[PDB]
Amino acid sequence: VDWRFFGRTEPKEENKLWFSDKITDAYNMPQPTFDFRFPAGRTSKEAEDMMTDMCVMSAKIGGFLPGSLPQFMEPGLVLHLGGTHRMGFDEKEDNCCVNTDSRV
Amino acid sequence: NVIQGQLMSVSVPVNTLVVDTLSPTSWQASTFFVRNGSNPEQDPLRNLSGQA
Amino acid sequence: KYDVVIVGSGPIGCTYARELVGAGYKVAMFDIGEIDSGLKIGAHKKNTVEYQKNIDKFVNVIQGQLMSVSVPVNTLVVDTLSPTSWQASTFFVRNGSNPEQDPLRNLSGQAVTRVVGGMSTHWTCATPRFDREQRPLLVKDDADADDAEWDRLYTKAESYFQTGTDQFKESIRHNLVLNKLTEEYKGQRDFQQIPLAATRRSPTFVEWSSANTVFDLQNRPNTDAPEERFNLFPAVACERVVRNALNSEIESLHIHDLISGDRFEIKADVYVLTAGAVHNTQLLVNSGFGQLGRPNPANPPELLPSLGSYITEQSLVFCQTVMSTELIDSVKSDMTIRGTPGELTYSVTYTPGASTNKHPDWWNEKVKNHMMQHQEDPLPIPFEDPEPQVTTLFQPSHPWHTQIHRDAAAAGAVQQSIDSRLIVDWRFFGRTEPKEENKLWFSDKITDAYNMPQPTFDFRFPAGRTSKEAEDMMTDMCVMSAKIGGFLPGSLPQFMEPGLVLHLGGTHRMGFDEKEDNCCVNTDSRVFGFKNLFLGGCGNIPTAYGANPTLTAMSLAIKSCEYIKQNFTPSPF
Amino acid sequence: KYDVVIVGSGPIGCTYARELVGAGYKVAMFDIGEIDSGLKIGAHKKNTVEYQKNIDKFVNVIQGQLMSVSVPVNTLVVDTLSPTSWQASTFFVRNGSNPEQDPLRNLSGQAVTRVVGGMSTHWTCATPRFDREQRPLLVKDDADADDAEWDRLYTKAESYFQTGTDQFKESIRHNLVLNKLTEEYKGQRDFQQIPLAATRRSPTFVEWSSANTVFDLQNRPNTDAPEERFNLFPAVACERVVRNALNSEIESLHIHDLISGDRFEIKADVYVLTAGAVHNTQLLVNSGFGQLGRPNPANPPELLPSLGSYITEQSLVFCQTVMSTELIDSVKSDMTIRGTPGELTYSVTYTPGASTNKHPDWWNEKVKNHMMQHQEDPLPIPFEDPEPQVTTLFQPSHPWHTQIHRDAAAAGAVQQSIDSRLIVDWRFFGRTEPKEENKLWFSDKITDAYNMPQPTFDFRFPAGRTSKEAEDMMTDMCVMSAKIGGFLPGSLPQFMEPGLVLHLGGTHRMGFDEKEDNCCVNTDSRVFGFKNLFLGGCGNIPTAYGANPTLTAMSLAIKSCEYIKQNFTPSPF
Ligand SMILES: *Cc1cc2c(cc1C)nc1c(=O)[nH]c(=O)nc-1n2C[C@H](O)[C@H](O)[C@H](O)COP(=O)(O)OP(=O)(O)OC[C@H]1O[C@@H](n2cnc3c(N)ncnc32)[C@H](O)[C@@H]1O
Ligand SMILES: *Cc1cc2c(cc1C)nc1c(=O)[nH]c(=O)nc-1n2C[C@H](O)[C@H](O)[C@H](O)COP(=O)(O)OP(=O)(O)OC[C@H]1O[C@@H](n2cnc3c(N)ncnc32)[C@H](O)[C@@H]1O
Repeated sequence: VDWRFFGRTEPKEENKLWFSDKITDAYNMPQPTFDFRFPAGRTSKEAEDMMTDMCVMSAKIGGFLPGSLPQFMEPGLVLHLGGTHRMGFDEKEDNCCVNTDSRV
Repeated sequence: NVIQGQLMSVSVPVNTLVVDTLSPTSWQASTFFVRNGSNPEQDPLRNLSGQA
Repeated sequence: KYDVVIVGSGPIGCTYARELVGAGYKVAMFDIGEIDSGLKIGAHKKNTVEYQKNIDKFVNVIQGQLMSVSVPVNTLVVDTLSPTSWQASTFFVRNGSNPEQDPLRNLSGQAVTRVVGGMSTHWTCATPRFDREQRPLLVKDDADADDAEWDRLYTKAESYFQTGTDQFKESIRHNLVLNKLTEEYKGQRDFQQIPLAATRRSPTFVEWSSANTVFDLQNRPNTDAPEERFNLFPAVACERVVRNALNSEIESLHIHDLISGDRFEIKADVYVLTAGAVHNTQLLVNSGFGQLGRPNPANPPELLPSLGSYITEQSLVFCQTVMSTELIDSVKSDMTIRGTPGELTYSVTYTPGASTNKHPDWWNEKVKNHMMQHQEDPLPIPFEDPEPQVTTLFQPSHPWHTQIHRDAAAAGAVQQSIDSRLIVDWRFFGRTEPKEENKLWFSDKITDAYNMPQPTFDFRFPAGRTSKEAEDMMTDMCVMSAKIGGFLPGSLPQFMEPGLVLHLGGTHRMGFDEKEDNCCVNTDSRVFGFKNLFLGGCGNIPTAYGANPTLTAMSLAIKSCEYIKQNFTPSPF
Repeated sequence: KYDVVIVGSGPIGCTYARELVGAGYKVAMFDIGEIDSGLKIGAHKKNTVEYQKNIDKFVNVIQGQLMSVSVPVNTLVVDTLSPTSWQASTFFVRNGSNPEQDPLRNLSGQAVTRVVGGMSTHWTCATPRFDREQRPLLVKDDADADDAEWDRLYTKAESYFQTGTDQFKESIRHNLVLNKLTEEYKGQRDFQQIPLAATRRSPTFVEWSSANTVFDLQNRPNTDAPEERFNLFPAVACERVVRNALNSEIESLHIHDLISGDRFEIKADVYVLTAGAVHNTQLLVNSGFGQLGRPNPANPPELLPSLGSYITEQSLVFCQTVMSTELIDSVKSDMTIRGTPGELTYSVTYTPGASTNKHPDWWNEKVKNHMMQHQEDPLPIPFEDPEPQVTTLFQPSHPWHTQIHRDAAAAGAVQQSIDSRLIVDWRFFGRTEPKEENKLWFSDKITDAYNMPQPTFDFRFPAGRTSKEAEDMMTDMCVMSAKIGGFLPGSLPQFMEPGLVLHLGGTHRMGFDEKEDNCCVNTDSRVFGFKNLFLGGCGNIPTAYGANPTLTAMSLAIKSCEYIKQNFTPSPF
């Protein structure tokens, strides 16, 4: 049986997806680039709480299967990225790019 | 296998692995230059390497 | 001809050597293995200036003298040889594998060490006591008598090893982890330093204890003990003790000199086997005792039935952490920082003795200096800083032994890659119920490198409380380690190959009564029926224990030694 | 105060000791490492019954004492760490890596050994000679003269190391491989036993020679040598040779007693540095010879400019073959097999003395006995057959050394899956053009473990002849090896880490003239200008060599000793 536990991340201004003004990707568009680290504090705490939980919970069904021991996966492999064009009521006060109608 | 067939990495840092068992007749750079499409803007340590 | 002969030069054989040579006896000791630890015969091999400046590298010395006990026939399919290369059509016996061994009922990690000093020339030196729940009874119906007797043996045994609990008290890492775990378990669990057979010599040199510490193995008489009589004969494989037809006595020891090739017959008043848990059994089996061969409850043996049964070995989970960010910031929580590193104006200052400091003056002076003299270093922990040696001892609300420390590990790719100082090791040791069906037997057909019957194991972890405990233990390591840092990628929570831990017990087990406690030696460690045959080692422990056994095996050997000094007379000088 | 002091107790350290101690001198000898080998000091660690029965376990001991010379700053990305763990934002200098090191012009494999006896406590013992083309001239313009000198000096080295070529004549596998190869190369190529520094004792024990063979390292006078005077002081890091102002003489050796911690000045008449290619170079640079620091041509040193330059290390290709079916069948060609093995009708016979037999009676008697006594086993090679030690020596048309044999085997499944009798090792050793641009230098700010300037490599294999030859060498190993059998997976033809071969030379090289021959010692091994300072070891060898250097270093050492004897009186006893 597979266990996957999916933590949550505090949206933080300092974490960015930007594009290079000189580098280009395969389809000739500006190259995406990451400045991301998991926010210290609640996200970091929760994420390690999450691991210990997977170990507490999983133990009830059985022992780990070697070659698949409790681990953290590559950042981003989960493919659950969000907030890159985020939503709010007010652009300015809620720091966002679309409204709850999804309009820019 | 099919999944990995269509997960093309978003940002790959410039590789700095040391292969030093190459034959002396083979070409070797003196630098880790930008190659096989890695993104020289990428900080290998504040990446989302998995993002695809 | 001798008074006493010891087979084996481990810490335990030496325990007998020290008491008997000291008491006045004429003692011969044999070891199948040779002197190679340099001039201090049998000393701990980690006690060179090099290995203490290159700890990483010692793993290899340990790897190189762990010869596997029983290796099952390999059935890995290599289907990529060249068509011109020879290949058989069957998985036949090869490269010394053991055909008797069910690969799935094995203790594949089990290994043995044949070099003068034994395994004590490479051990981690953890020498804890067993609490009442892991201990065998030495007095019946008198738990205070039984407490006194053990407190007394263990205090004597600690002396012999130089066991101590404060050799690491000035490690910044040790205290950081020790303290954090104390805060965390706040009146639920007690933490203290691993007790350690070791004497600190300098801030950067520990002199680890060994068989050498217990007895210097130097032939006697000499200048320093000219009225003592002792001889260590290395490179001598002892093959067999010889019984009388009565089975009341041992008459002689048959040995095999591996330098000459020749065999001999040594005589002694007393015979003491300390050749190890695996090999004490072998010898005996090879000398009439117990059954030879695939065991057979149809035809059961007349001598020591229980020998090689109720064997125990510990479950071991293991994993490494990378110290948390919070914990690392805390190390330097007393410092005022101005400027930025590597500048002429960069300052790191603390105020000595300030009531609002969180660390003693000594710890801060180390931090401050290191930050000032190595401004290119992003960490507040000094370089030459000894490693943690943190334990929370087995209790029945957490029935396992724990080691939060650093021990010879072969750091791989992510592990020269993560800064040593961030790394901590976690080792939890489960206790195994002794069960009759768990066996160490010996082939009537196959044979080891020394033409002795081949060891074959028939072991599985008891279902029930040994197994429920084992997993509750893996889980506990996860819950607890999660307080110092996350897992070190490459060293994730895992069970280690069975026997790898090397704490096998009960192969020749102690008890008050032979049949009632299904055992092989009484509480003087003397074999039932025999008037002069004694046995030392972890194989004597009959109980379920998680803590490291050697101190307890010593303790029992001292007691056996008392019996010896009280029933046998030294021949005279 | 002594007549001679020796830095280093390796085999060349010990050549100098042997010669001078028995020539009446009073010799003091220091080594950084400790006595690490049992009661014969400097002895080979592989000479114990345990190892000769468990030879595979020995690879571990080697790695235990190969401490890497220069490790670049690691830049591996571990990005699966828990978010609570500490992570730097940089790849800072950590776990001792050398931030001067270019990871791409390194000798990553280069390592060193600190133990009394040096790398001779673990070495494979190949002691061949160099032909004219790998050989420095001892005499110019008289080839015959030169050959006379080298033969005389080589023969003495062979004497000291107990070199021979007979120890392996009665191995089947040896003979299988050597005969097949001779057949094939039809007089293009001589095949023979690797000359090996060792004496056999039983069919199953060899005494591998070492520093200890050359010289037994006991303090003197002793009973057997009451007239000789010699002292060995381990745990001492020699640090500095003190220069006169004239740069004509050394006035002392500054030493660091690692046990006490205290430092000392030791005075002598003759100073001999035998501390290894790397550390002979390191001590002299720490002593004001050569140039401390990143090398700087706009400021070239005036003392020993060529020191640390022209460094040669050998390219090394490796693989392992699983012997061909054809060759297993050939082993048993004289036998007349009937029945099916294991059944009662089954028989193997041979006609002894028969002139049509392909093998002798000893061979066939082993193959018969093995096959009748072990019907269960499918190969005709007996169980403890000695292993092959085949070589074809360096020649103009094939300018590399070749060893086809068995050394240090670290078993990774497909090498325990295959029966070890089938497995043969190939190692082919290329030669390198000495080139000024290839350097060993020392950092003026970084320090190593024993507090000395950090060595650093600027090495790449010269393009041109070395590069061409090195890849020719690979293809040759593939052509040659195919004749005995296909590669064994997990051991495919490869180039090894630069420097792992540990055949470094030219770091303190030899010539007739310092200037014109760009060198630091003369053919007496004396440092140019200095009256009483000699260097021993591969550092001396200036030329491009493929074969194993030790026996040539010892040759030069013996030559140097003779200068000494001709020019310095032993003090009176
Ligand atoms: C391997 C190891 C050991 C170990 C440890 C970590 C490692 C990697 N950490 C431990 C810890 O920190 N604290 C502790 O309590 N123990 C730990 N250990 C285990 C410990 O070293 C052993 O339990 C202890 O050494 C046992 O002592 P004992 O003296 O009873 O047995 P031995 O050390 O195995 O030595 C016995 C020897 O006698 C020999 N022998 C074998 N066969 C023969 C025959 N036929 N004839 C004569 N001698 C024989 C050996 O060669 C040997 O040295
Ligand atoms: C590692 C290895 C060696 C090797 C080989 C097998 C392996 C795994 N196979 C060989 C073989 O088939 N034949 C061959 O010719 N060589 C083989 N080698 C290498 C061989 O060991 C070396 O070529 C040779 O042993 C070098 O000997 P040398 O006499 O030049 O010195 P050394 O062995 O390196 O030891 C000298 C020592 O001096 C010490 N030392 C170093 N620095 C200091 C300072 N500062 N002060 C005091 N002593 C110092 C050492 O500790 C040391 O032991």
